[PDB]
Amino acid sequence: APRSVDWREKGYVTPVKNQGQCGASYAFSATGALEGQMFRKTGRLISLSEQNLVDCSGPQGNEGCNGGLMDYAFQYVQDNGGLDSEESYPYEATEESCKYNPKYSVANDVGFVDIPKQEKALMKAVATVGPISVAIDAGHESFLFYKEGIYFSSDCSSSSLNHAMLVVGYGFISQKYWLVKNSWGEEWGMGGYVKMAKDRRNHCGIASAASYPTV
Amino acid sequence: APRSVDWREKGYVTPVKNQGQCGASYAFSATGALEGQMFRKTGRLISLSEQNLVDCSGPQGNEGCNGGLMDYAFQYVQDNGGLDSEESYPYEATEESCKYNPKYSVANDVGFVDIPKQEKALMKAVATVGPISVAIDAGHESFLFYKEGIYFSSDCSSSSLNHAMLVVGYGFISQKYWLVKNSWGEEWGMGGYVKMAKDRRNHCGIASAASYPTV
Amino acid sequence: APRSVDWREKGYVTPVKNQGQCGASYAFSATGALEGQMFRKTGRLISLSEQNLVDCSGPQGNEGCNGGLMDYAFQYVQDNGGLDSEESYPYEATEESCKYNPKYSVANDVGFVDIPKQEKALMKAVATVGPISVAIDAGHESFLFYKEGIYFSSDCSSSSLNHAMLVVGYGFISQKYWLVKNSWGEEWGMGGYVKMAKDRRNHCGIASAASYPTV
Amino acid sequence: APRSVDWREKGYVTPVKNQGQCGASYAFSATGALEGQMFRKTGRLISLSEQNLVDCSGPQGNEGCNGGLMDYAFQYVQDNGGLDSEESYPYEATEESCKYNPKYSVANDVGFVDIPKQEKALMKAVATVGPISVAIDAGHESFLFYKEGIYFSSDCSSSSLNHAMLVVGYGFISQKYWLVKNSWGEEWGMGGYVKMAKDRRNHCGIASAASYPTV
Repeated sequence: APRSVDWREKGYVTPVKNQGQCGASYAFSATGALEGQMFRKTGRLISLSEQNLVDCSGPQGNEGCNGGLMDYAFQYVQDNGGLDSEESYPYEATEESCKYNPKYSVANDVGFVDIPKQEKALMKAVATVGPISVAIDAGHESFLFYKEGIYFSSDCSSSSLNHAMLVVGYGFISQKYWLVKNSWGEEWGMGGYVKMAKDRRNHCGIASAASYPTV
Repeated sequence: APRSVDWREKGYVTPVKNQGQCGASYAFSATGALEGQMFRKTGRLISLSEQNLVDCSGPQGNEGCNGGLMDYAFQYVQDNGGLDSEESYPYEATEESCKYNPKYSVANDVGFVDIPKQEKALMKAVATVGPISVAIDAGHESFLFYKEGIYFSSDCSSSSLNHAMLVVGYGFISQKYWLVKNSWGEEWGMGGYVKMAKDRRNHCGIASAASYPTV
Repeated sequence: APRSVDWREKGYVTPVKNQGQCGASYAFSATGALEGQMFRKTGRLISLSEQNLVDCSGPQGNEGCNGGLMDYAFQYVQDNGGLDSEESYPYEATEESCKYNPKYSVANDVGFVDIPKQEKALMKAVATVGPISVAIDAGHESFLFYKEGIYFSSDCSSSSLNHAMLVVGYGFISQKYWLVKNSWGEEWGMGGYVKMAKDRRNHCGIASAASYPTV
Repeated sequence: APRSVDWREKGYVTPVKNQGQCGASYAFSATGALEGQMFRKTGRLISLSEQNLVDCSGPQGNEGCNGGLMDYAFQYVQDNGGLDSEESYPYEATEESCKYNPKYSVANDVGFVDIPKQEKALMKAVATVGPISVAIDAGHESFLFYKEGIYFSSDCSSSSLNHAMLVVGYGFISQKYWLVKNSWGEEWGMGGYVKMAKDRRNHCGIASAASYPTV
């Protein structure tokens, strides 16, 4: 297996987005994972609509700007038979009424897979599938002010997860890390990304809510 | 497949326990699931120690009386090679130092299975495996005062789960429900149990965090 | 959700006390709430020491007979690891040096919850938790001479609070009221209690500073 | 985390205002906090109307020029669906009839968060959110005549608060302080600001009534 993986280098990952003041990280994690799997299938990277998920995936269990689950987003896309492009259904950072239009659908899914709750299994998934949706404890100031290097907080919870993200790879330093895409804009962290401690007892719960869509 | 299932009738379920003021429902859900699977293997129902999990499963990610995940409890039992009986390691409803004694272990596990996030899948699991660990949104006054009949709240979340429980069966009235064991003592609800609305859009998130141990 | 609640009927509430000419209602409100939550936990109602709080909770922010906050009292008990019984540390209605003795501690707390500033939220807490610490505008002659019925003053402030009390329930007339324990002796009001107007625009600020301890 | 924070440097803070002889510091504190969070969302700093709050937030519990709570002000903006600009609804320093015009609304809020009563929690909120509404004991001559340096008064109360303000940052001297915006004009204190002793047992109650709006 590769010692280093970075799906950004292969065209699987859209630029970093910004959820603003709307608590819809689940939507950004879901579009990120779908973007990767759609690229794997078609060879075209097309940015997908988080607003479509915020406005429309309530029946599947999501709650607009008050949270949700990536798997519920994947289920919505399955149930709905599609998901609009970011371009066609841009992000407003507030819960609005569903305005899905099937003419502008550019993605689908048939199901989704939940990865077992081990960093060994997450690593396999990242190496062999593409970018993987995850949730972590992002509540600590140390995370909020993360700038560079490998993030480790002694106070990070693995049980109380509170923020969805997208693992786009992993590597090691000249000591291992996950390469993780956030949704707080390109200015936060390392161009919008964070290297999180890997194989240090499931630090911040990185491996505990991991999944991906099948397309 | 059976239209009605109640694992209490087969000897799989210990009497209702009471977690008191300690937020360790994850531990009660986990012992309940292990109690069922140990019975399935050995033909002996033995009550298991929640305190053992509260005190000892921090390395696996649990947080004493401040929450945890059933799967982390199952992982602890696997890593540890056992779990003490309730009788040997009684419940104190506060986080204490680990006092595990291997002499008094009466349970083990080899791993655990996470069930896909569908009520169809949960029903199959309940019918074919035994009692199943779940988490729900229990944070509504209506749930706290539930007495009888099939519980349904219009305000129940499927995304924000906050209370671990144990599904011990399902059925229908003369209209379907899950039969769910709580850990708030035998006085609450129907002898400590609640019938929760089944096949009504994954009500309260009943199917969203379901799993069981393999023994 | 019950239409009438009275925690006195369930053993949660000690007899009415009398703060005398010492301005320590915060201490009586705090011991009242802790008495309730300790009973919920242990099934034993034991009167707690206001003098302990008046003499010892200065570091947490209280000011003896010149005022304080219930939350500061809860914080003191948490920091201190205990609170003496009323019997061991009797009330003297004047500030003196701290004489806490851990041998005579009969209570503890792990933290405290501040309730949102709405009568809806307060009602839920009274129904589901136990007696709740509150502060009101009690600075009107009509309140001093309250004898019976539902108290309502057209000049009552919802913002400027000046007297701490304990909500021990709520009800309605054959019209709604909060049942509130004062600390002015059993001769004042209805055996030391007042029925205060409920769901009349947060009358006298009863929902504006409500909290309870976790034990 | 940053050792020094000053939100004035980032555009979150309007110039110092002057409440004059109207007891509406709650309104100035609330507009300050909303000004910051609206900037955080939109990138535009627009001065908001205190007079709008003085005249119109009575139903939520405020008392015009005789006091109120910032949370009641936030609740009004939520209930009302907006708040007028300072330019459109200028400050008169007396209680008048509500003249809200929705055409001139420039702000909204979805809710508000009450911060735990600890300086640790306040610091985190200032670092990670923006300017925070607070109330302090300002009723001492030493405060009225504060000119420069770190304010510490031996007789300050942490319990009896009597003046709302806005924490816009914190720092340390070559010894820690909160940077606090007042509403007594730019000639008072340090250009209308005071450095208040930080991490000295919640001096003057600065962490006791802290909150901010979500927009």
